[PDB]
Amino acid sequence: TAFNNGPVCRGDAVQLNTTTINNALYEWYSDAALTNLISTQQNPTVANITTDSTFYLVVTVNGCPSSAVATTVTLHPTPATPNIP
Amino acid sequence: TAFNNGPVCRGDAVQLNTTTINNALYEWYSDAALTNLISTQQNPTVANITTDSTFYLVVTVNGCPSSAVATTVTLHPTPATPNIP
Repeated sequence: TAFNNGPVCRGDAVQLNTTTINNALYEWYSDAALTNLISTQQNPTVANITTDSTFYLVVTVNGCPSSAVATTVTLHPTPATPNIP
Repeated sequence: TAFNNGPVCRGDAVQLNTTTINNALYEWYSDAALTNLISTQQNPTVANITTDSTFYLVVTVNGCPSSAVATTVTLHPTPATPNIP
């Protein structure tokens, strides 16, 4: 399974998280097609999330890769322009 | 078994806790039906507890899941409006 941090500010970074499995290989992808690898860390951080986006996790254990797990990173609604004289 | 932190302020977060079991899988759910998974960490933190709420823990060891354990997070009674001239 995979989890994100809560909704993120437009210029901030999101730490992605998953379950620790002994001697597992983790692969995080930027796309459903699983062609663009971002990271192999268990808990990678993805910078500059300026839009809602998804990440896909594949975990390989014993030489047997899992299906991909999608997570969605939400962006926090932009605050209103302040009131000045 | 599962434990919470003490009563929490309305906008704060609560760390939930359980017993360490070697190579156990932990699953925390937001509901009794066990359909909405929140986290797989041993000691996850749940943000924005604005109301009394419960969490359910299921632990799987040796491929054998436990029954769910409920915990209740209490919210600290809101302080009174200050006295001003």
